[PDB]
Amino acid sequence: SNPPPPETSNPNKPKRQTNQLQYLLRVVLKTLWKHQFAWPFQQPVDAVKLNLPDYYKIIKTPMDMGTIKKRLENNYYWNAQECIQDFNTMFTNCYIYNKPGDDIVLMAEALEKLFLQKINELPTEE
Ligand SMILES: CN1C[C@@H](c2ccc(S(=O)(=O)N3CCCCC3)cc2)CC1=O
Repeated sequence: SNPPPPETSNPNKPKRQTNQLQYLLRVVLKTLWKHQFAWPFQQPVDAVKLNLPDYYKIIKTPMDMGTIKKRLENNYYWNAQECIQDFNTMFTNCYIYNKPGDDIVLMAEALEKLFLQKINELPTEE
């Protein structure tokens, strides 16, 4: 079976609004979400529907952009680095589970190159 998705809200986790987190939602996530390669990454890997029975035997820290989007919308993150770490987990999982040269890996690599450009332009904390 699929595991439960990663937590996207938590009543005990403190909250704040920052210009860097707003940039991650309004610029970084927005750009990646609408990219033509985004769709396999817009929700948790459904190993049942995709017929990937070993996926969660190999990947123990799943992550996807649907989860990241909810975390940003729900004010789950305290700082930008927590969000950046989640994007990197998503990319790394893809590179670990799949083989170099697979189309899904090429898609992830393209999304990551775009992501790193946008993070290079992260605004300073106000
Ligand atoms: C992040 N993920 C998602 C999982 C997934 C696998 C295959 C398909 S696919 O067969 O639809 N297709 C493959 C070729 C490139 C476009 C998508 C979708 C999702 C695997 C993975 O590491």
